Amino acid sequence: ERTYLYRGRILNLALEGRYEIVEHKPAVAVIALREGRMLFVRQMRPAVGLAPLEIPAGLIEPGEDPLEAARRELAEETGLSGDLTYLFSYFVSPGFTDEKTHVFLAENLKEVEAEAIEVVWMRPEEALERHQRGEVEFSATGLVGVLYYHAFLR
Amino acid sequence: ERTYLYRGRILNLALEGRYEIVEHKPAVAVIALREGRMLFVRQMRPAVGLAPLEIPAGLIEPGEDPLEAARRELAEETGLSGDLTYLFSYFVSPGFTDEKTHVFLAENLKEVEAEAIEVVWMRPEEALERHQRGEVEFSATGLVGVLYYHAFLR
Ligand SMILES: Nc1ncnc2c1ncn2[C@@H]1O[C@H](COP(=O)(O)OP(=O)(O)OC[C@H]2O[C@H](O)[C@H](O)[C@@H]2O)[C@@H](O)[C@H]1O
Ligand SMILES: Nc1ncnc2c1ncn2[C@@H]1O[C@H](COP(=O)(O)OP(=O)(O)OC[C@H]2O[C@H](O)[C@H](O)[C@@H]2O)[C@@H](O)[C@H]1O
Ligand SMILES: [Mn+2]
Ligand SMILES: [Mn+2]
Ligand SMILES: [Mn+2]
Ligand SMILES: [Mn+2]
Ligand SMILES: [Mn+2]
Ligand SMILES: [Mn+2]
Repeated sequence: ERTYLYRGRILNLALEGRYEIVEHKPAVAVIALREGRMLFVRQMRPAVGLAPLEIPAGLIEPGEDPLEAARRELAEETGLSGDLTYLFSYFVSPGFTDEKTHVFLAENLKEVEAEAIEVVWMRPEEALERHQRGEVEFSATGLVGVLYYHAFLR
Repeated sequence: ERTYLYRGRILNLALEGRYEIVEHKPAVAVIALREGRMLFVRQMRPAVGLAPLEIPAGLIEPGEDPLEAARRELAEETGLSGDLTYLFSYFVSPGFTDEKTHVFLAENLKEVEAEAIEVVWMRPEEALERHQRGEVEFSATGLVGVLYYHAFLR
């Protein structure tokens, strides 16, 4: 039995006994490689006061399934379309939120269109090095993309 | 300028203009391999209504730095100590929360002590297969541990 303290736009805050719980829409993220570069994005994120290295990601909207949301986000954030394959999912922080992320691979990317989101094509090796030297922060989606590449796409 | 709607035990809920922001303590997570098995844990997580596959993880407490928190969580959750090396960090979901996770590798594990947390030693290959067949869910920390192993520890 949850008690609702706040019903919002992209989250609700509930109490369930002693537990503080944030309900949040599910998300998608897209891993894409082209000529050895991974498709990252950056945007100011007010929650953290900086722009971490992410991969294209967004919330699933009403009526959409994860594959469709992934296609949409890739197009809206980067202007690209590709052949998408479902990889895996994860709960971002299941000690307090139900947000679940569905991760896809995109291949055979094509431009389907030519601004608050910066497109950052970068070799994953370089993303990991910049992070190890303190020069960029990762989101979970950016780190998952870099680790997935090193595991399976070299 | 944040406006606070809720100040809690492990989170605060704020508004910053149009943005809904969850402040949350930073976390640590520990990747550990022994005889080809990774050290996972599972526990009921009320936010998601199930027990996802995680790696040992916890919140940093007052006075602690990430390395110390990692040592503590490994001992409290699994009874083990090891030689810990910092790997990388990530923001769990920077579109709404500032929660940051610092991830460590543990080697040369030793038992330093002999219950709501289940210790699940499992080959990472098997964790990934069970997930692909729908049999277990991942937290971000569990997925990061599996991908890191496949990238760097085989
Ligand atoms: N939602 C909650 N609200 C209230 N208190 C809680 C909650 N969850 C647990 N506690 C209490 O707080 C203590 C927290 O136990 P520790 O081991 O340091 O942290 P962790 O494993 O939960 O979280 C580690 C990360 O893993 C996951 O991704 C999380 O989302 C974090 O990102 C518990 O013993 C409870 O008393
Ligand atoms: N904190 C917020 N509160 C209010 N509205 C917001 C917030 N953040 C953005 N919006 C609005 O909501 C729209 C969201 O844009 P989309 O691309 O679908 O999602 P994403 O990229 O933000 O989140 C995707 C994941 O990546 C990160 O890990 C996140 O935490 C998620 O887990 C924005 O255009 C804003 O209008
Ligand atoms: Mn987005
Ligand atoms: Mn978007
Ligand atoms: Mn742009
Ligand atoms: Mn824990
Ligand atoms: Mn603990
Ligand atoms: Mn136990």
